[PDB]
Amino acid sequence: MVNPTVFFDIAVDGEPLGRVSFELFADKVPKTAENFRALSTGEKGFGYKGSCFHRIIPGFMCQGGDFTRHNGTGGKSIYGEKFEDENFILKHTGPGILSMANAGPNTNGSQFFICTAKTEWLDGKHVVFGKVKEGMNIVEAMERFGSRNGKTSKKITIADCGQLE
Ligand SMILES: Nc1cccnc1N
Repeated sequence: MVNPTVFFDIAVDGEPLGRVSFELFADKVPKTAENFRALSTGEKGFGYKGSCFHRIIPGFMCQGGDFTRHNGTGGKSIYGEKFEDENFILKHTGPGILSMANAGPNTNGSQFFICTAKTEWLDGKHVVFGKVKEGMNIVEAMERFGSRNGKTSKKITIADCGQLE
């Protein structure tokens, strides 16, 4: 098995910005990796394409994936509304880490976050499942549209997404 690679093509108020790719750690967290992959291709009939990064805190993280309520209160996984914390093997070691957002134990859906700082206090409570492969520069440019309270000054969208070879 080769870990899958996913891409997001990011736009800022509709204007193309660049591409972020991610390695997904299917070898360590296959069930969590597979949910992100499938949401990124849209093969179940729903997913991330056209969704927004609704909360961006510079020096912390970029959060996205709420395609049902567009604001951090929604989303769903490919396995149902919620699924369990698969494992906490991987840690939040620094910028570029891809990890699941949640609302308590065993409440993973579709929302995720990209770290822009080390976030060690999240270790053992959010499932880490991937990392930025290319385009950390693009993540840094997104990040400049965020604010201390998370609200973005321009709309940051996933204009397109899918799986790379
Ligand atoms: N439903 C939900 C809400 C907040 C964060 N993650 C989630 N999956």
